[PDB]
Amino acid sequence: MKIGIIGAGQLARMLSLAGTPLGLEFHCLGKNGDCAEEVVKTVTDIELTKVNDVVAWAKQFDVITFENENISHELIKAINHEVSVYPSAKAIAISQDRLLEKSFMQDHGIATAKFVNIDSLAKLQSAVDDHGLPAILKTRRFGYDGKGQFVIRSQEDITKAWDVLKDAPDGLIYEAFVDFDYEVSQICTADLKGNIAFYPLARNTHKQGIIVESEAPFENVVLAEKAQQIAKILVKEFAYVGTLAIEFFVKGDELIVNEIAPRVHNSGHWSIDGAVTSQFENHVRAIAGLILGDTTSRKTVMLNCIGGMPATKDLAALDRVKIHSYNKEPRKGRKVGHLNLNLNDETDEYQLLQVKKLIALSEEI
Amino acid sequence: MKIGIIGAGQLARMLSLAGTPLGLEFHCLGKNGDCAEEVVKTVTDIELTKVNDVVAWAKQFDVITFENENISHELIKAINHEVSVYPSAKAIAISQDRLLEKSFMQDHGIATAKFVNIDSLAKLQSAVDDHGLPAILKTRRFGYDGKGQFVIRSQEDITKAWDVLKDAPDGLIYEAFVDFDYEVSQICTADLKGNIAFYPLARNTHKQGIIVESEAPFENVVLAEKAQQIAKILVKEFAYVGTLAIEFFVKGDELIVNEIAPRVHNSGHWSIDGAVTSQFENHVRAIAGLILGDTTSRKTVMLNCIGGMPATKDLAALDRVKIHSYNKEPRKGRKVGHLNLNLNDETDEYQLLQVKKLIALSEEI
Ligand SMILES: Nc1ncnc2c1ncn2[C@@H]1O[C@H](COP(=O)(O)OP(=O)(O)O)[C@@H](O)[C@H]1O
Ligand SMILES: Nc1ncnc2c1ncn2[C@@H]1O[C@H](COP(=O)(O)OP(=O)(O)O)[C@@H](O)[C@H]1O
Repeated sequence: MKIGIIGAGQLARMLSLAGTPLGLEFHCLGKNGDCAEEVVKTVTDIELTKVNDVVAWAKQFDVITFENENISHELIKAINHEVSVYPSAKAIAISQDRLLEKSFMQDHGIATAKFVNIDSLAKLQSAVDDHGLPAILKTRRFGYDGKGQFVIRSQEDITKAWDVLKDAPDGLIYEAFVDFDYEVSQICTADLKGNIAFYPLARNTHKQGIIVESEAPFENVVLAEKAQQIAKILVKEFAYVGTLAIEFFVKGDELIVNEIAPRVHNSGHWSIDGAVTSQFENHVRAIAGLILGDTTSRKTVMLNCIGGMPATKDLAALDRVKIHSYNKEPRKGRKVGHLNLNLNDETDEYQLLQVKKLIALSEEI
Repeated sequence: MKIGIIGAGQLARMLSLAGTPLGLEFHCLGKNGDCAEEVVKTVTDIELTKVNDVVAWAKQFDVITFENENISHELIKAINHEVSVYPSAKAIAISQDRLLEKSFMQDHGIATAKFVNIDSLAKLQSAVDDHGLPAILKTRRFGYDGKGQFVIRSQEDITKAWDVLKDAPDGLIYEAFVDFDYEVSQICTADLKGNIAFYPLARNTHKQGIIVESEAPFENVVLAEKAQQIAKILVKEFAYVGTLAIEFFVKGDELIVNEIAPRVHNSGHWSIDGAVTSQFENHVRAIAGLILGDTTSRKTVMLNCIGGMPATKDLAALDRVKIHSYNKEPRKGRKVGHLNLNLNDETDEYQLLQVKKLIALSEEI
């Protein structure tokens, strides 16, 4: 069976690394030199605006998936008409737009931050009057790792935020600042029949809008049950197939949905070395019509390499650390790799302190 | 760093799968369509007899290794003159010839089967007179999985074995039949400085000359210490760098060396899902000048897929089995994949019985 992936980034790279031992053949749509090229059969550079050429490319394979949900859902709708695409176009359209995303949660009694669609300066002032400060003005589409946003701390920032983002295509959205204690994420995989394989919750640490550390399992039976019930709602309403990610705010014993990602997620990279079946192999198993793998997990921490990465010779000296270099070009703010480590004894805690000092010397956010 | 591998088979395929997350770039010498092609950067088809063209190919990369020890050690000697090759040419020359292999063991007080070089029919009769029957006449070079041999059960088989193999290039060798209870293998990795990372012993099961099942760890402190001391001798005498494999016969509490393989070995495929660092990643770490990874292991069984492989849909139903299809063309006697499974509880034993019944329906030896 041949699997086509829209995008040739690190997520497609690790999808192929996990799925290739299953006997599957992988092909990517992307530019030559992208980090997935050396682990996939072919890479084809086609502008996504040429819908007919993308469909003709997709029809060479048995199933299509994607690594970036910001692509046109009409393109996915056109591809899915002739070759199956997972997950669905409905999951893309709702996930790629913050307004539609939070409107969906509200329509299903799922708690999120207070949000208002922003289409004028007066609409922004009314949202600040109703739901207070601090707050954040975000673009509805595109923008990642905090880019394309303006935090409103005072009344003077209202007109400044509007001036920057007023002409952003596809609109803006107001978000009230959430009083939360910490952040967790729920990652799961749904097969063709709707069966869901759940991973334990992962507590995630952000640094300037980017995720830098993820630790699993996060033990909380109350929060885990509510997160799974939220995931079951999304899987059913989306007719979802593949790996799904939901990021939460935690305030007390109550969960607040931040955003969802209809794909394998950064907060699940721990599962490569922490679970019997990683989020990547199970996403591959899901879209290929296979039964999902067992997801029994052990305590492990993931550390992101942003901007730069410690020397492989320095990382290899900590012989328990599992190295996952993406072979990407180093650039400030860019995710170039991550590091996993099972935490069992004090030797694990010792190597964990040394690898964090290495990251601090190479990290550029 | 760029790593060149002579050969593009399943061993090179899994070397690249294990080393690519380390940030390393892999290139193979082999035919297009070999199963390592889709996971390596490039594959180049060069006849190994064209020594100058192979050296020019190898000089594009930072270090060279190989997956088949039956290649010319003079070729490796020529390549190593201009770009480092691991393991050494001395390890190749001794391992690739059964006579030189057993003569080496005898020169270091290492027990093997009784062996005599065979260069005439009278020499074979004298070996049978001295060391009895049953016995096996083998080619010194080439021939694998039992091919190119003739078992001598009676006096009538002496002239029959000689007639078949007399004109075999590079000679023949007599071997006395070993009275052994079972078979184990010792796999280890030596870095550039001579440090050895040891894996636990693996008990291996053969079926008609081919290995079909490997289980680790095999608990025997007495046999394990002797196997490690034998490995240390080979690593030092060979100036060895990389993963090394030694297969033993076991009769009581004493080890009898069967053969050695200067490479990653079939009896170590369990380490992909059983060890913190598999034999493949550690072979890559060794030749790349990196510090080896921790080799803490858990109980796991490997089952070989020979001739055919069970349907991926059938294998995926046993969600704890780790699937390793080589994406090779099915043919009687050919290794097309293997399956690993951690053994912890009775659910593991249950899925183990079901996967063995699947293999019996697809296996063709
Ligand atoms: N409404 C909010 N209230 C408080 N913090 C927020 C809010 N929205 C985002 N954040 C912060 O930003 C991080 C996530 O950024 P996000 O909005 O997901 O960026 P993007 O969606 O562009 O990837 C979170 O870890 C959180 O700390
Ligand atoms: N001298 C011997 N005595 C008993 N059994 C042997 C002997 N040599 C090989 N065998 C059998 O053959 C198997 C290994 O085959 P081998 O000789 O290694 O083939 P090749 O070297 O061509 O791969 C072993 O599992 C063992 O059962």
